Amino acid sequence: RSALVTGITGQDGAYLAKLLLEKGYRVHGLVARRSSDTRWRLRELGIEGDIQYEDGDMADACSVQRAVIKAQPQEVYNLAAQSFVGASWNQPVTTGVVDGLGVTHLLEAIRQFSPETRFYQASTSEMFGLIQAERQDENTPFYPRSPYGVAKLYGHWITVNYRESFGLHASSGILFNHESPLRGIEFVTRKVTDAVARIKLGKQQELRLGNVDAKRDWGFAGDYVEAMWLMLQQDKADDYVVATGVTTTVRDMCQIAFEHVGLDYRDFLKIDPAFFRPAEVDVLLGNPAKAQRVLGWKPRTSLDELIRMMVEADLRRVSRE
Ligand SMILES: NC(=O)C1=CN([C@@H]2O[C@H](COP(=O)(O)OP(=O)(O)OC[C@@H]3O[C@@H](n4cnc5c(N)ncnc54)[C@H](OP(=O)(O)O)[C@@H]3O)[C@@H](O)[C@H]2O)C=CC1
Ligand SMILES: Nc1nc2c(ncn2[C@@H]2O[C@H](COP(=O)(O)OP(=O)(O)O)[C@@H](O)[C@H]2O)c(=O)[nH]1
Repeated sequence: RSALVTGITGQDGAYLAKLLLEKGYRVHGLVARRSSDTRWRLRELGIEGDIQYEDGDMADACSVQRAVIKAQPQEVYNLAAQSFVGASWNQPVTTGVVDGLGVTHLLEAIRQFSPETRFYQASTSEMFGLIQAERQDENTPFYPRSPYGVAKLYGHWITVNYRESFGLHASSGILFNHESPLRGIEFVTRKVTDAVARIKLGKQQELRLGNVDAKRDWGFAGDYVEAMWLMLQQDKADDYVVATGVTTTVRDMCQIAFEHVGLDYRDFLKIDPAFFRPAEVDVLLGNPAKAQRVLGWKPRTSLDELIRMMVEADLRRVSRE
């Protein structure tokens, strides 16, 4: 029972790897070459030594092919990506190559070497961007609002196309924002909790955010990776929206974070235009009805609980510096 997880050093890769290991999977994690060790998330989950690392890059089709061949995975989870919207306008090509073509690279590796391996594409609610429905489900028309959303949209559709064109068991998980103590510092939730922690510990004096009016459906990565796995356990591949069904403004989330340490965010929050987006996704609100009905998946961790554990995690990290 082998699984190839790209983006294994990322937030989801860590939680998914952990989940896969508990299920007896030999977990192969595709790791891009970095100048320094980037496996802290895997160590945080205590599974860094339980993964068979595959040296490769999503932009290098050959290395992706090689990793698939070496892993002989029954399941492939494509979590590798330039996953930050905030960087997609600066590097729209790498975003498209990695998040879009990278999917094709994996699908091709699968199609040409082991068409039976099940594939999971890490699609995103960002694809709904300018939401065409108050609550977005699998049938809500997509409307990407960033090179990231567009690249992912490509990733989503190419996955669907390979499923439909070759009968590949390829599924696109349209996951809405999910955070955790492993959430990248680039994302608003981790940025906030990290700031709250440093502010609380007197190592920081302010928190600079952009659009605090943006509404996000935030879930726990730990819960979401379960949906990914469940998706690949289905006999027939399909796409599913995975979300909490609850959307919150960055402001309130920010308030939740500071309040958790007895602070008033208003005392440190500073709106900085440098963090505004060229084309904003004002609100995301997912409808995971299909996932609950078919996968039996449902979110367990609420935003409050999520922010709490993140703040706690960052308080521990900051206090250890
Ligand atoms: N988290 C969310 O809220 C949402 C995320 N997603 C998507 O699901 C996936 C997992 O998200 P999450 O864990 O937060 O993402 P992260 O950004 O935390 O981690 C995934 C990344 O993939 C690796 N990666 C990036 N570029 C390449 C490359 N060219 N070749 C190989 N590996 C690469 C990164 O390594 P390195 O760090 O060294 O670059 C890192 O592991 C991503 O595809 C993301 O876009 C979908 C919906 C929502
Ligand atoms: N990353 C980030 N987002 C911010 C910031 N200030 C406000 N936001 C907004 O909060 C939302 C969530 O951003 P992010 O966590 O990056 O996830 P996204 O949903 O993938 O864009 C968006 O609408 C951002 O524009 C900030 O400093 N950083």
